[PDB]
Amino acid sequence: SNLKPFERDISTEIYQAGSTPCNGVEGFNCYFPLQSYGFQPTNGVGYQP
Repeated sequence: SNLKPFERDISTEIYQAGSTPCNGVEGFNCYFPLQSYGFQPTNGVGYQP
C-alpha cells in the first residue's frame, strides 16, 4: 500500500502480486522492495543528484 504522510516502514519482504503469488521465493511477478539508485557524470542536469 501507499505510505501515510510522515509515516515510514522499511522491510525486505518480497512484494507478491495477488494474481501470481510466490509465498516462498522471488518468482514471477514478485519483486524485491528495494531497487538500485545511483548517478554518473554523463547524466544530464535533470538526472544529476
